[PDB]
Amino acid sequence: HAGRTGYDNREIVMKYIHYKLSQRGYEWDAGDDVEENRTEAPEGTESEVVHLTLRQAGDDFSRRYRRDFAEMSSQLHLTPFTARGRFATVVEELFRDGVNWGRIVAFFEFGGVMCVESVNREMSPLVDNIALWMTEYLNRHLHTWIQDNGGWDAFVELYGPSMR
Repeated sequence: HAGRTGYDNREIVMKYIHYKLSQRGYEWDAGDDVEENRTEAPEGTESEVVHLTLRQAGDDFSRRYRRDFAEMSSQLHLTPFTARGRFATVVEELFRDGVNWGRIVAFFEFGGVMCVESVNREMSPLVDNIALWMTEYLNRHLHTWIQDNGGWDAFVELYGPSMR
């Protein structure tokens, strides 16, 4: 088996990054398929409790670090090339030895920082290619550390907001 929520690294990053964009107002065209897709309804209280945690928590961490993820961003040339090659190097350093919630929450915040970077000059759509890779690595290295050790709820239980 495998729970009954339907967690998806792709959806997780999509929602996270989204808010990161909505903050400014740039209508990110993530769901290009705007053909009203109400398969099993949007209602998903299950994986919702987790979202509010990841999204909120993640932004909370970065907030505590003024110089660490941003100051480093300076070393990220903005051009239509070697975009993913530089991203992998960043996340790779994040989880050099082992993975952990704190770390996961870090890379998550990083991906967004870069996703928005493209929007700085003129590469808004890039956010799509970013969330994509973020999903590849996250699942290719964290999904194992997360699932094998509980799952997405495993974190929500450890960081359960002040009584619900």
